[PDB]
Amino acid sequence: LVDIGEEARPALLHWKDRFKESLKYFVGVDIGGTNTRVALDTGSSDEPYVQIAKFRASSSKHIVEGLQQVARQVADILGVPASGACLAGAGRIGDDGLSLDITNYPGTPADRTLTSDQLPTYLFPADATHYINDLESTCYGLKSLNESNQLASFFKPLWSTSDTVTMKRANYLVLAVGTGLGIALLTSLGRGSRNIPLQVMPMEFGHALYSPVTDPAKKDEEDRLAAYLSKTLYSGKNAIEYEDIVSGRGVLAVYQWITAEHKEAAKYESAEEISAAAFREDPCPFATKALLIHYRFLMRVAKNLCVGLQAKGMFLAGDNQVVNNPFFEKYLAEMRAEFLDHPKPDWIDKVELYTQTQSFNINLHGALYYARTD
Amino acid sequence: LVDIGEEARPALLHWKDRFKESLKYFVGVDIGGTNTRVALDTGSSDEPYVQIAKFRASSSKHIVEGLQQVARQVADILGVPASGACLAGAGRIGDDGLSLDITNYPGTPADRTLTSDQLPTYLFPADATHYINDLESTCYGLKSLNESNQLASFFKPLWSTSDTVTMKRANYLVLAVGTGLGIALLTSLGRGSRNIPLQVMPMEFGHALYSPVTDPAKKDEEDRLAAYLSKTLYSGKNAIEYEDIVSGRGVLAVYQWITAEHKEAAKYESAEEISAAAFREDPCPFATKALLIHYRFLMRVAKNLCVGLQAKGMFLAGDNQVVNNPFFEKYLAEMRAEFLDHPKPDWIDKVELYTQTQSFNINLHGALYYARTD
Ligand SMILES: OC[C@H]1O[C@@H](O)[C@H](O)[C@@H](O)[C@@H]1O
Ligand SMILES: OC[C@H]1O[C@@H](O)[C@H](O)[C@@H](O)[C@@H]1O
Ligand SMILES: OC[C@H]1O[C@@H](O)[C@H](O)[C@@H](O)[C@@H]1O
Ligand SMILES: OC[C@H]1O[C@@H](O)[C@H](O)[C@@H](O)[C@@H]1O
Repeated sequence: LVDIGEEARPALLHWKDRFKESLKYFVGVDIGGTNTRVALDTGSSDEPYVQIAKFRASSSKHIVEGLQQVARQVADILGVPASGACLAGAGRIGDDGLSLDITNYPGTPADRTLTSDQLPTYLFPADATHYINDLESTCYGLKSLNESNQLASFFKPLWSTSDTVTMKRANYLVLAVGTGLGIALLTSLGRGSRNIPLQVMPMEFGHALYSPVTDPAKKDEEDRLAAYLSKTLYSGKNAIEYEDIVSGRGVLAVYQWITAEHKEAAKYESAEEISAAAFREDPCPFATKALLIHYRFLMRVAKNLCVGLQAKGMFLAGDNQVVNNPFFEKYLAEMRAEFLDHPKPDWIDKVELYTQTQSFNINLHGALYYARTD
Repeated sequence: LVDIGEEARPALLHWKDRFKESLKYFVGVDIGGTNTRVALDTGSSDEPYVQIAKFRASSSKHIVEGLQQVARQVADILGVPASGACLAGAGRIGDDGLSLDITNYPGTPADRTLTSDQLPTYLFPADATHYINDLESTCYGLKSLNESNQLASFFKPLWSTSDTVTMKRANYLVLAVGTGLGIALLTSLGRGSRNIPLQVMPMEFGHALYSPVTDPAKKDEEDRLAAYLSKTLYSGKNAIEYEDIVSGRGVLAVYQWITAEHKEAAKYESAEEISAAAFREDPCPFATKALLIHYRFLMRVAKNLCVGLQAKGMFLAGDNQVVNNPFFEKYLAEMRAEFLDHPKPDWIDKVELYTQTQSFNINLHGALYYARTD
């Protein structure tokens, strides 16, 4: 059901030609919402890494069965087991890096959990395989791009005193929106003599409870929407998480609430469709409004984390952000107004904001970096 | 007007006669909410460190003038300048560790800011003096206590599968309430071969905007309190920060709001008075209600940070906590119910909770630890 592309084979064959008995390679896996991607990397930068598989998977069983097939196909080409491996995924990581609890999968906690118990040894060696979180891997991919001097080819500034994106020794939030709200922290700890290169801190602030607004022009609408989602999602028992709005499903729910009272309102069934409705030459204000509330709440969590974590900058990552940039930039004043809506605006009015400018699987990029520097 | 303690002069003379010319010592300063404390430390455990001064100060001028007087008195006794120094205070630290902006002092940011060049060289050597944040210093004091096997002498468990307080390779929140809401993270980054001993991450989440509750019995009263404090503090421009409730001034503001309609209610003028009346309960326990709301909001921000930062434990520190422990324990069930009032209680219902059991300037302890290990 899963097959290694005939486009990747010549590169892998070339690796044997070149490295002969000394061949060693690392495995990276990116478990996306819809597709899981596998790439191999020799670890010398004069040989580009090679994406070997992309297959649809939405359950631990699918993911693991696919990885088993890919492993058998690599065994018939490279003929030597991988020397290390890293898998990135949308969930919490066990203390030892040997498990991943995929937060928004259906099923029991057992159903959502990937371990290395069923991973094929050929690609995932016993003592050198680790799971990491997806925004955690985004941070490693940013570190890798920056060490290769290519970061500015993939990110541009929206708020900055400079026209090019550079990473300093400072705290940076990294955010991406898809099946969930992903947020991680690139952090510089220690001052002066104690300073350490940027470390990656995975986080789960997508699931923190939301913060309200008192701006009268918005309080009424948000109060009604929050009450409506608490009702429909939790039967009133809890307030919403940021992720209940800042996600694919949240975009759908906000739009449905916006159009709850209009039968003739264009029905859509995915954030992708609602976004496309907001991006077309004459968009319907319902779609426009849903996306604005979505992004308002992304700016709301970002503003509180920038205060709390003393971030100097923010990266908006993800291929969907590339698609959404014209809309986000068209309403950047609305974004910035929400971001500065805080009793201490001087604490954050210099925080920089960078956005991804071309599609690129930075999660896979981070997974390979992790595996080969481990 | 600022004198070195008489009890301390013989201890310093003992160092002079013992180490003579080779005398090497470090300086710790704790800028507390009322008093600033100075201690000297040889760095070797065979000499207990010596607290040499405690003086009242509430502005940068008082602090610097007091430190100048202390430096002169040390110079006359010891005749050797300090080899390193560390100052802890309630605010943001400059990137180089050479400044501190005390958040809740009045005036301009310059009025609030201490730098390292205002400091007398005798106790604060060039290239070996740093400011750190107060809750950052609490963490360094916890690490020191942990390394000296004394952690359980100052903290007891409230939520734990164990009866002795330990610090493992995991994330811990550290919290203390006074002039402000202080929170810091002891973090262990890296899984597997990448794990690093606990690092300290200062934070400013006391100034993040609050989260509401939907528990219907509490929502109405909280909405009125939040709306009233937003009108009062910010003329309704913004929602309140956690610190607007979780602080000394917060305790006062909540108690005044609660008793607005009660002309005969006791007119307490300090959070300390209110806290006292809260446990020795008045026949109409308005003070009990204000302190319950205060701690509820402390639990709410802790709840969201335990989710977001994946904390495994929490330390409630500070001399205020020692005094309020009987109240806090009496209402621990209310505390836990707020903490677990989240759509994902399984994520945090194993989080451990420790409280400080005796008064101890852990901040000063951490500053000395920072100075002698830098
Ligand atoms: O699954 C990861 C992503 O891969 C992309 O190629 C697909 O178009 C998306 O639907 C998917 O979310
Ligand atoms: O995929 C983005 C984020 O979604 C959240 O729901 C998960 O809990 C996170 O671990 C993940 O980083
Ligand atoms: O200033 C730090 C602390 O010093 C103690 O001696 C006082 O009891 C407190 O009121 C004060 O906050
Ligand atoms: O003192 C507790 C806390 O008060 C806050 O208002 C300050 O901004 C923090 O830096 C400090 O840690």
